[PDB]
Amino acid sequence: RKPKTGILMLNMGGPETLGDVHDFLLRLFLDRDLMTLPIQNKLAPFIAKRLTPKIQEQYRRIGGGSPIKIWTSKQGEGMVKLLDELSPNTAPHKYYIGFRYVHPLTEEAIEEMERDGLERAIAFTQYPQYSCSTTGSSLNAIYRYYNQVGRKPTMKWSTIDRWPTHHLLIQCFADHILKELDHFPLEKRSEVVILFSAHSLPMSVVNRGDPYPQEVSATVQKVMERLEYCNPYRLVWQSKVGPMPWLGPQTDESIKGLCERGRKNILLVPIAFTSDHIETLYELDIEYSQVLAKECGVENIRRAESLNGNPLFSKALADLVHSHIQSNELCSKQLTLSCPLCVNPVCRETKSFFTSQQL
Amino acid sequence: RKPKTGILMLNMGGPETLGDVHDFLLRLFLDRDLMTLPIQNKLAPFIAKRLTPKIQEQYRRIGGGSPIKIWTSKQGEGMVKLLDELSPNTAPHKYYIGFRYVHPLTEEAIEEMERDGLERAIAFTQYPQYSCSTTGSSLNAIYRYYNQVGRKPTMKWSTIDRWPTHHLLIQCFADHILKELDHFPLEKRSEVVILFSAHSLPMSVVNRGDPYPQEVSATVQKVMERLEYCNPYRLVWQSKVGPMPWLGPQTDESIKGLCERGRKNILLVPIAFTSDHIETLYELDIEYSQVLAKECGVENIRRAESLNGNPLFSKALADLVHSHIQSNELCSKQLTLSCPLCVNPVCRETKSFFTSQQL
Ligand SMILES: C[C@H](CCC(=O)O)[C@H]1CC[C@H]2[C@@H]3[C@H](O)C[C@@H]4C[C@H](O)CC[C@]4(C)[C@H]3C[C@H](O)[C@]12C
Ligand SMILES: C[C@H](CCC(=O)O)[C@H]1CC[C@H]2[C@@H]3[C@H](O)C[C@@H]4C[C@H](O)CC[C@]4(C)[C@H]3C[C@H](O)[C@]12C
Ligand SMILES: C[C@H](CCC(=O)O)[C@H]1CC[C@H]2[C@@H]3[C@H](O)C[C@@H]4C[C@H](O)CC[C@]4(C)[C@H]3C[C@H](O)[C@]12C
Ligand SMILES: C[C@H](CCC(=O)O)[C@H]1CC[C@H]2[C@@H]3[C@H](O)C[C@@H]4C[C@H](O)CC[C@]4(C)[C@H]3C[C@H](O)[C@]12C
Ligand SMILES: C[C@H](CCC(=O)O)[C@H]1CC[C@H]2[C@@H]3[C@H](O)C[C@@H]4C[C@H](O)CC[C@]4(C)[C@H]3C[C@H](O)[C@]12C
Ligand SMILES: C[C@H](CCC(=O)O)[C@H]1CC[C@H]2[C@@H]3[C@H](O)C[C@@H]4C[C@H](O)CC[C@]4(C)[C@H]3C[C@H](O)[C@]12C
Ligand SMILES: C[C@H](CCC(=O)O)[C@H]1CC[C@H]2[C@@H]3[C@H](O)C[C@@H]4C[C@H](O)CC[C@]4(C)[C@H]3C[C@H](O)[C@]12C
Ligand SMILES: C[C@H](CCC(=O)O)[C@H]1CC[C@H]2[C@@H]3[C@H](O)C[C@@H]4C[C@H](O)CC[C@]4(C)[C@H]3C[C@H](O)[C@]12C
Ligand SMILES: O=C(O)c1ccccc1O
Ligand code: FES
Ligand code: FES
Repeated sequence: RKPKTGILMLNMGGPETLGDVHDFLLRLFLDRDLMTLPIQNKLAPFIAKRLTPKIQEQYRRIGGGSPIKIWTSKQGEGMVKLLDELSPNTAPHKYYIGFRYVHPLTEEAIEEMERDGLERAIAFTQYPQYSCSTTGSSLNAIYRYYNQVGRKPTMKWSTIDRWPTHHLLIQCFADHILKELDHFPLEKRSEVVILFSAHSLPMSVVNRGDPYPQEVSATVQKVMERLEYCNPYRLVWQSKVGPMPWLGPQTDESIKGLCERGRKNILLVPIAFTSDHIETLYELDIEYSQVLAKECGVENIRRAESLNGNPLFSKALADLVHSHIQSNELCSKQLTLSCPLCVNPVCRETKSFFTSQQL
Repeated sequence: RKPKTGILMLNMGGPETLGDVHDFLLRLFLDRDLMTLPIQNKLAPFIAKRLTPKIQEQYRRIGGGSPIKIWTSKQGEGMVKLLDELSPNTAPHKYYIGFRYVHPLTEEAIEEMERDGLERAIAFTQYPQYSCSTTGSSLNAIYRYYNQVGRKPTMKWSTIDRWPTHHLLIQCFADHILKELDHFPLEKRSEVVILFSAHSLPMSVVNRGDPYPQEVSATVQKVMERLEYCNPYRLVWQSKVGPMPWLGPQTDESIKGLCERGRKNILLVPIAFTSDHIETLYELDIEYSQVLAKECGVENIRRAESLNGNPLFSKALADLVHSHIQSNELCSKQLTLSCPLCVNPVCRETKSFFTSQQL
């Protein structure tokens, strides 16, 4: 049977092999939704070239590439299997991967959805908490694709643009946390401090009104409420680079600070993504857990397993799509409000692209 | 009958009259938990004298003083009336006001609780979301009182140190929001943007691990869930002073930014306060809503009424205390963890003061 409903799973992506690092960086430095640079068309290739060896080495240290596409594919397959059974009125469903900066690109996926002759298309961000830099850029890329090719869409579009507190997402995190807690020595379990760690943002982005940290905070509170506040926690922020001010405290400084203050049993939780990648496999596991924490005299540090192939997570995704379809929503109410200090004219046009869709 | 259980309601306080401004400022600038100054014992009275006229002027513009004591008293009376019926085994209950920087001072309230020969004493912060600079300083003040007086307490202490998502608090906020939405022109209701506004913090405090912004965000998400995301929103931050970096976006810049971008119907919600203060009556209502908003060409701007005398809020307070009593809790799990980058030796001692209390 011909596919009727397409689910476009949006994520930034990561280089599958060390060879893919350069083009990954190049596409990213060319993204003007993500960042504006002087003489950008010339600086982008240069910075990409400059950072490539260092970034290649990081991927080498985790096994030679990003597992994002594998996890995204498995999650997508599980989601589709479920949707075909619980939403027959919209079946057959098909998932499409649209990575922002690596193949398959958002544009390539849209091309394939069109050729497949879908009746309905759903832009399903794989970031549960909205940031204009991630989800925003991915949604902008969809509007721009149609603008650039000078044609209207042939499919009815809509977006699931955020889902920071979906009860099944919450259950998966809480589940993974309890599992990791079971892996601490029993005598230390109650003493464990939970560090929720989300990718930081530079303060220039926070200060223009980015909804990300408030939504991340909502996810954290929902998870802790489900865990009945069994352990104390803090939300901290990782991956800052460069000399500018970013939102803190930093995950690395917090780990060190905790240890210096006698809290030497720490559970790291990657609360802002749904599968592994460099930020967990290299930064958290190698840099912070193996190296930093050893230097600080930690007793036990562990990290909750990423959601990855958890079947309940596939159920979360299917439920999200199912409710979205049944409610006839075009986008969240939140998408109808741009940042109070937004300075990117495409944000408004992208917002309108979704809110104005024919039903 | 002699009071059995005392509920110490902790808040910063504000000057009751213009004459109270100087000593208010003086006590504040002397609080080393709040801030460290060079030659502090000399600079504190000077800065107090220096700011006094300007601050007096602000209070004059709202009617000549802070209403915090009036509202705290009414809330406390309502709370106690309920508590005597909810929990007769701990009755008679009595409330005490412990303001940090004005009479009646935290220390004066403790002296009175001690004289009243209470069996049970509860440090009940009136800030729903914990900040080390507010609730932290108030709890520190209690520990310091006993330490400075050289005597152990004759009462069994515990604390309700935060309550950012208490279901009745959330209902009060949602109710006041709906009531305010009803006051906009019907044709503009759906177009209204909600700006949740909380007091900002300097980034130096955020970056040391202050739990405040994450808890404020939790309160915001709970309120919006209850409202069924009826309007789009942003959490923004007010009251920054001085040249240093603070958490943004600023409420004032956000109001102007919304107006320049065509969102001219705005509902302000003071989400981190439970009664009126200079921050609502002067900063939001006069500076932003009367002056700034008119300059920006706003169509409609309103502020949700503070919780103040809502009898449902009194019910929230009673329910909190009642649940605290029933659970035999000494403090939240969160209090057992100080900031990862805390540099105040007293924080740990105060934490221990509460966690170690005889039951
Ligand atoms: C903070 C920023 C997004 C915020 C923004 O729009 O300004 C994020 C999103 C993708 C990130 C980049 C990508 O993860 C790729 C690179 C990863 C390296 O480990 C650091 C630099 C690196 C180039 C990252 C810098 C920065 O953290 C980026 C750009
Ligand atoms: C000033 C500009 C950022 C301005 C903006 O974002 O619009 C920054 C961002 C990236 C910077 C460049 C990149 O870091 C790459 C180069 C790094 C070298 O150390 C300096 C030149 C170099 C070419 C930088 C020049 C300048 O500091 C840049 C271009
Ligand atoms: C570290 C990296 C490359 C620097 C180099 O080694 O030459 C530089 C190049 C572009 C920079 C980014 C861009 O200038 C865009 C962002 C600008 C914000 O002010 C800080 C974060 C921000 C995301 C920058 C972080 C970091 O300094 C980047 C990613
Ligand atoms: C009781 C002891 C010394 C107090 C004293 O000298 O009077 C104090 C000093 C440091 C404290 C420890 C550190 O603060 C680190 C931990 C903090 C946790 O909240 C309790 C256990 C924890 C391990 C603390 C237990 C206990 O209160 C300690 C060990
Ligand atoms: C350096 C210090 C802040 C650092 C700290 O918190 O210790 C700041 C905070 C308050 C400042 C003081 C107050 O603003 C009052 C005075 C203001 C005058 O403009 C300068 C001297 C003056 C006396 C200031 C000196 C200095 O800039 C102070 C003392
Ligand atoms: C942000 C800060 C607490 C955080 C901290 O400094 O660590 C808050 C708590 C009480 C605030 C102060 C009090 O509200 C009293 C003053 C009110 C005036 O409108 C501004 C200065 C003023 C002196 C405030 C400055 C600042 O916002 C303070 C000091
Ligand atoms: C504005 C006020 C008085 C300035 C003056 O009249 O001289 C000054 C004096 C002390 C200052 C505060 C203290 O220095 C403590 C805090 C220091 C942080 O770096 C900024 C906020 C911080 C809370 C300061 C805000 C503001 O600049 C204050 C409150
Ligand atoms: C349709 C019109 C411009 C048409 C265009 O040139 O393509 C756009 C431009 C500015 C838009 C308005 C502004 O963006 C402000 C409002 C934004 C809200 O999300 C919708 C209503 C709202 C009032 C918008 C309605 C409509 O989409 C407007 C009026
Ligand atoms: O946690 C933060 O530091 C923060 C900052 C802005 C908005 C919401 C937040 O939780
Ligand atoms: S930057 Fe947030 S909507 Fe444009
Ligand atoms: S500053 Fe937060 S516990 Fe000390």
